[PDB]
Amino acid sequence: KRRVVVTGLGMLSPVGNTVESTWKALLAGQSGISLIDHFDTSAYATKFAGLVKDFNCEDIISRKEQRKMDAFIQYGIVAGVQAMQDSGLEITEENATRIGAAIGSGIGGLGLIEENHTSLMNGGPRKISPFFVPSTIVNMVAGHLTIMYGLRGPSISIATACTSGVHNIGHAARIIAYGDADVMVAGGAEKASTPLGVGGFGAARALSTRNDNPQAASRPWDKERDGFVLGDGAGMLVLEEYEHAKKRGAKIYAELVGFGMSSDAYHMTSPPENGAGAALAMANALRDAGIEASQIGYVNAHGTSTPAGDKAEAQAVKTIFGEAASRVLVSSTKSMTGHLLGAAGAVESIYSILALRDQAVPPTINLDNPDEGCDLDFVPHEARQVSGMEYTLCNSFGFGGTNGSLIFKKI
Amino acid sequence: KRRVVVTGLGMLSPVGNTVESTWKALLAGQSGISLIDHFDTSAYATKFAGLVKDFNCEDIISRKEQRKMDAFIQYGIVAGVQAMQDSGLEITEENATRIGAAIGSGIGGLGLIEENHTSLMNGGPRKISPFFVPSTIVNMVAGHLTIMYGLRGPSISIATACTSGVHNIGHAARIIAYGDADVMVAGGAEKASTPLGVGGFGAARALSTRNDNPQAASRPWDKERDGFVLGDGAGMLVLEEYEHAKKRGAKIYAELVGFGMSSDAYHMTSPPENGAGAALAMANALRDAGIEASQIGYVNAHGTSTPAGDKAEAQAVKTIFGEAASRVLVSSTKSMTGHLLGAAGAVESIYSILALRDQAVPPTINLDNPDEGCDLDFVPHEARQVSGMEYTLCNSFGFGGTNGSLIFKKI
Repeated sequence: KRRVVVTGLGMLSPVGNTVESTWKALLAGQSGISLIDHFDTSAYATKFAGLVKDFNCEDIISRKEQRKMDAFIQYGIVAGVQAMQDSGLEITEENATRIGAAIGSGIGGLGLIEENHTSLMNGGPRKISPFFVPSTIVNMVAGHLTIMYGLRGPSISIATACTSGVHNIGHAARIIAYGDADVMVAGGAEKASTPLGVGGFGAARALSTRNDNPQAASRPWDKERDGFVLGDGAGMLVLEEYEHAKKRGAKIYAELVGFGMSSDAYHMTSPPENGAGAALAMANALRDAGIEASQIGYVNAHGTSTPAGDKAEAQAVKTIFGEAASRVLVSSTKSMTGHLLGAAGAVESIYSILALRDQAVPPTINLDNPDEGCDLDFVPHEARQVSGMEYTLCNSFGFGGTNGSLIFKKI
Repeated sequence: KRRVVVTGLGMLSPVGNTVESTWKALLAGQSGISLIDHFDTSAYATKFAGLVKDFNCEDIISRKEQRKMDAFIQYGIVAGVQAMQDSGLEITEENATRIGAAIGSGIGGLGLIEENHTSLMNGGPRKISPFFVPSTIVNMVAGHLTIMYGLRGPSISIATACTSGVHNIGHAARIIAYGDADVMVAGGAEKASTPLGVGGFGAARALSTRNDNPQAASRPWDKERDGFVLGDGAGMLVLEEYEHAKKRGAKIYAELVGFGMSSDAYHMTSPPENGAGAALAMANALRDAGIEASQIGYVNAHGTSTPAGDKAEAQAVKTIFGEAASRVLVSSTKSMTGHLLGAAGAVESIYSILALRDQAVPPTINLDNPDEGCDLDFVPHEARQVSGMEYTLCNSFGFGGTNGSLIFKKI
C-alpha cells in the first residue's frame, strides 16, 4: 500500500500569476473576468472572459522557443516550473526513471490551429508552420516538461473536457500507488479564449451574455444565471509517494486519499436533472477513501453557472450528504475565476488543498438570489472561517457526461 | 489480484471494415494506401494516405445524428458497436455502474474544426455550428458510446499522439485491476487525413513523398525510407475481469498481462538514436508481467518508416532481447496500413492478439533493403508461420517522447 501526498503547487489564473496571489484574491472575492481585447468581439454574443493578465515567461522560455508553442503550452510550462520549484526535488540520473507527468487540456492549441488554418486558406500548405502539430496537440505540455527536467517516468495526458484536471491528478496518483512512479507532475492547462472558442461555445448558447456587467455574469446557483463564463489558466501539483517525500523532508501540503469516476450516459452536453452521475462519482470517491460524507467539511463544486448544471449538482450533494447537507460548505470559485475547462480541476484541487492549510473557504460571489430548489450553504458572499476541517471534496462534471471527484486529507 | 482478459474486438482500417477482413488482408500483404481524392492535393507534397473505404454507418448512426460528429467519432462508434456485439455483454441496470470506457484520439476532430473555421472566416460567429465543441473534442467518442449503451462506469480519454491507443488500453486494464470497473471498452480513433493534417505533418517534413508509388512509400527499416504514411481508422477492444468473463462464458481472446510506460526526455518529435525510452517501456512492461524477453515470440513494432525512428526502435530491441534478438519476430503492419496516430496502438493490439490465436505473424511489406545497422528478423515479405507462441509485445513510441508497450498472453 502506497500513500500519495502533494508536495508542490503551481499555477496561472485570471486572478493571479502565482499560487498565493491567486489564493488571496479568491478569499477577498476578487473577480478575474475582463472584456476581451485581443480580437474584435463586435459580432460576438459574449465579449468577456477570465484572461491571464500580464504574462511573462521570457525568463523561463526563450522568444525563439516561444514560437513552437500555443499559449496553453506556455501556461502549462510556467505553472509546471512553479510546482517543480515549490516541491524541492532534485532530478538525478538515479531518479529520472521514477518521475513522470500526467498533464492534460480539454481543447488544446486552438489559437495556433486558427492561425495555421488562416495561413493555409490564404497561402496554401507551404505557409503552414513546421511546428503545427507539436504546438497544438494536448500531450505537448507533458512533452515539454519531461524534456526540460529529464523526467523519464510515465507520461500521460487525459483530455476529458471539464474533468481533465481531476482525471489527470487522480490517475497520476493511481500510477504512483501502483508502483510505476514515485513522483508525478499533474494538472491541466487551457487557453480557449479565441474566436473559435468564444464563438463555438457561443453557438451552443452555453455562455453567459451579460456584457453590461462582466464580473456579475458568473453567478452559480443564482436565479438570473444565463450560462458559464470562459476562463484561461493552468494549475499544477507535484504528487509523490509518502515515504519518498518524508525521507527527503518535503513540504507536505496534504494527502490524496480518494478518487471517484463515473459517466452520466444521458446527454452530450446536458446533465441529468437528477444529478445521478455526479452522486456516483462522489459516492465512489467516498468509498475509495473509506470515509462517510459527514467527514467532508468543504466541497469545491463544479458550479459553472448554468441553469441545468447547477441544479443537478445541488441535487447530487443532497443525495450523498443527506443530513449533513446543511452542515457541509459548498462553493464555486468559478464565480470569480470563470470555467477553465481542462485546467478547472487542477486549479480547484489547489483551492481545496489550500482551504485545508488555512482553514478558510472561498465564496461563491454574486449569489444574490438562490434558485428556488436550493437549500445548501453555498458560502454566499465572503470567505467563511472554519476550525476542524480535515477533508475536502473537489468536483468536476464535464461535457460528454464524464465525472470525477478528488478527496484530500489534512496531514 | 484481478486479471484482465480481452473478450471483444472491433475495428475500421484502411484494409478492411471489420476485424477479420482487416486481419486477412494483412496476412496477404495487402496495402491500404491510396491517392487522396476528397480535397485538391495539387500543392501538396504528399498526395496519398491509408483511407477508410466504403464506409457506411447509416444503420448504426442516423443522418440526423451524423451531423453532430466528426468522422473520427463516427469511426469510433462503429468500431465500438462491433466490439460490444462481439463481446456478448448484456447491459442491465445492475451492471451499468461497473462498465465504462477509455477511448482516445491523437488530434481529434480536425475535419470539423476546419469547416467551422472556414465558416467563421467567411460568415462571422453566427455561422459556427452549434455542435462545434461536441463534434470535435477527443472525449466525445467515449461520451457517445456511454450514452448509447448506458455505461455508467469510469470514462476517460488519453490523448498521447501515437501512443494513445496503447495508453488507453493499458489504463483501462489498470482501472479494471484496481476495482473501479469490471468491463471497459478501450481503444482509439483518428481521421487526420485533412488539408491541415496532411499539410501540417507535411510542413514538418515527417511524411513520405513517394507519389509515384503510394503503396511502396511506407517501408519501415528499408534504406529508401523518406517518412511515415498517414492512415485513418479505429480499433476497439472489450477488456474485462477474468472471473466476470468466465462466469458468463465469454469469448476469451487473450489476457492483458503487462503494461509499460516511459518518456524520452530528448526531443519533441525525434527520438534518441539510442532508443533509451523505448527500451525502458519494454523493460517496464516485461517487469510488470514478470517474464523475460525470450518468452515473447512477436513484437508489433512502432515502425513508422522514418529514418531516425526506425533505427532507434531496432536498437532498443537489441538492448532488451539481447541473445534472443535474432530469435524474436518483429514486424511493422504500418507498411500496409500506414500510421493511424491515436488508433495505431488500438488496431495493433488486435493484430498482436490475433497473431496468438492463429499462430501467424503479419509481414513488413516493402522491405527490399534493410538499413545498414539492421540485423533482426523483420518478417520481411510474407506472413510467417509460428507454432508455440504464447506472448506478444505491442509497441507505441509517440511524439513528445511518450512511450508504451502492452504484453498479451495466450489462454
